[PDB]
Amino acid sequence: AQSVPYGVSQIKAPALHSQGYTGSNVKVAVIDSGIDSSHPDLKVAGGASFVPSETNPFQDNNSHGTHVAGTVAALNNSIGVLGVAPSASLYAVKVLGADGSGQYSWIINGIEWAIANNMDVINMSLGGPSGSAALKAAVDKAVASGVVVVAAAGNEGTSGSSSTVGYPGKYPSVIAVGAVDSSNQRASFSSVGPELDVMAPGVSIQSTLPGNKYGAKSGTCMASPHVAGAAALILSKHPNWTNTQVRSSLENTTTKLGDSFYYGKGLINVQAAAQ
Ligand SMILES: [Ca+2]
Ligand SMILES: [Ca+2]
Ligand SMILES: [K+]
Repeated sequence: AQSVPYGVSQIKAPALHSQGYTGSNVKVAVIDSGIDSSHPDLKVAGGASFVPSETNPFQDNNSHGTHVAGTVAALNNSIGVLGVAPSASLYAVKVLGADGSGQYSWIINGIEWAIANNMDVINMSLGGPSGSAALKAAVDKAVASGVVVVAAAGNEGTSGSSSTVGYPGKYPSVIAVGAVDSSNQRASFSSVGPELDVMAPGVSIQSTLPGNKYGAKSGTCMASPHVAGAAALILSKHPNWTNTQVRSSLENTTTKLGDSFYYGKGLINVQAAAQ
């Protein structure tokens, strides 16, 4: 039996699926710990490794990248879970090692790969406390080249009156995604600030794990792929739409929650966003 994870339904993804909008022919790059290409519920189209000691992008030694990819594109079948954009062309851009960490050089090389490889959507379920001129340049070029760039806002919670939004999420060109639970409440870990764009489900997210497994994870890292998945859904309907048009539609059609410093524009609604 297939299970539809809460977060899929919450964002109104099945409404587009019923209409035949499933993200077919949209290339989504999961810039992460790799993807387990061996998982029965995933179809990996390609990718590349930027981790010097872990040369195979289709070996997830972490679990992180397989779980992110399952949220985006877990196949519509009789098994496992259901992704947001189940027909999307999934790319494993391995930038993180087995420990879940990576060098800036590795991540930036991964972004650079994604631009050269004509990726429609980048998902970056990662962040750091500090930026770089090279990090900003790679995200900026990706947006200038027509790529939809989506990132996790961070898991830093509240800190006085300051923004706790990490990089690359902090950059204007990037969609920064915060976490809500099933009730539409902001998760206590969810990074806050003026740079917060949108909210998506990020608490106890059921997805694919390596070795034909399924399990839940929590974080803004879980919320991000819901937005990257939603961007793929829009593009399958409106193939002609710019990255700018995709972004404005996602932010302009949200279910409004609390204050923008905590919730940004609110919860994404792909059904309203797809027009
Ligand atoms: Ca499935
Ligand atoms: Ca922003
Ligand atoms: K941003």
